[PDB]
Amino acid sequence: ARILKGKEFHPNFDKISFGEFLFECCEKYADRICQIDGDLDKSETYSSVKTRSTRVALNLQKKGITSTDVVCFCSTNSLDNSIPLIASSYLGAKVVNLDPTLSVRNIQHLLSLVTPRIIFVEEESLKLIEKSLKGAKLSCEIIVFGKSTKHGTFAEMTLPCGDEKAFKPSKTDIDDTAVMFFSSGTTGLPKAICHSHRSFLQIVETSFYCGYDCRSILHFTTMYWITGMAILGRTFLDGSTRVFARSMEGEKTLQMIEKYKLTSLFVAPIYTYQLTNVPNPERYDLSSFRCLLTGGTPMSTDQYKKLTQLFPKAQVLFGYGMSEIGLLSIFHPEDDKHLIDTKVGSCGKVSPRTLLKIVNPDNEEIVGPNQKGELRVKSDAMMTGYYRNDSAECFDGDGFLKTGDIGYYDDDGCVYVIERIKEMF
Ligand SMILES: [Cl-]
Repeated sequence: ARILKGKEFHPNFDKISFGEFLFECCEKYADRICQIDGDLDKSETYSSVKTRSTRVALNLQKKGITSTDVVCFCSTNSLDNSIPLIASSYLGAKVVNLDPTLSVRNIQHLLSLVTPRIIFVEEESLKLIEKSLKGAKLSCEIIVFGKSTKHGTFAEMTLPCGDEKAFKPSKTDIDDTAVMFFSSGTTGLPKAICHSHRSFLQIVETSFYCGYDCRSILHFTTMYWITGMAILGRTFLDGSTRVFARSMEGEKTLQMIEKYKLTSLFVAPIYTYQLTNVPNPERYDLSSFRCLLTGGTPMSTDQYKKLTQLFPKAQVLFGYGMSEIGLLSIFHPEDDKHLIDTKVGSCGKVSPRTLLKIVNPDNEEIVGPNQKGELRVKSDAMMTGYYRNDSAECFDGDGFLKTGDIGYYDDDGCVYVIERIKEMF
């Protein structure tokens, strides 16, 4: 019986705000490509992103936004959707994303949790947001990504004014909340998961030391999901390029890998079947591709194998994580290269600077390998708590996060998740 412990690293982003992080990354990697819209074939540099976000921030400041405010976003991925998020982060404000595919009743509840001062919304989700605010009986400024007479527009927020040259992100308390997500326990309604500047930056930094290639990474998930936000943070960290597309299609994804020379892609297992059913894949030059990132539901060994055949120069990395703490287990590309072709279907090994234990609930004691129990985890990437609710029971007597998952580990420390505990809040 032991506690699995990931490899050490020296944190470099543990003394600053998330806004200062993003700002510094922009300066460092100014001439590199920050983001590419795979659908429209448009791109933008870190330099340009810095300019537009600085202008949005200065305007947000004039509207009275400070670090205590929550700024909300409801939009699919575009070249604009992250700009006001970055801008809001410069001011130390709390940022949170809503899923445009959620019902009015679900959005209403989410808004009631975080009661935002401003919400940026895509044109397609404007009625949804208007209806939800009306239902929740909440007042909130709406700013549209597009045209509006009734509400303000994103284009207005990018209007240059003020001392752009002198602007610096606000000094703030790095243990204050920087980013929020929403819980999904097996019972009870969602709650607002709070990450501090420190905790979120450790989600990002821990993912970097997992060692996987992100130089040019494609994804489809919106910023509602931890993966969306974590990928953005991770690409900023070393001046890599984030690529997005609205919908996953097999053919178009292979075309994008060829067209942009992608090194990586994140997507849930079930969509990978669209890749493996593309006929005559050899007609695409996929030689740039190094890493298919996946997880969240189980992947069959045959599909796993088919994927390695489709991408012969790549590794397939199936990981495990959650909104409350980021990435928890995954195989290191080089250090675990041998096991990546052997030990399917595990979730990999524990991530750097992370502790993972399996606990027998009755008796409440940690167990050895090949003994199933409740997965519990602990690291500096852990959420600080809920925004207005009580996360006390999410953590055990030793301060470990209860994942709500049942699993076990190997003699070689490979992790296996098998099921969720029923009716856990
Ligand atoms: Cl809450």
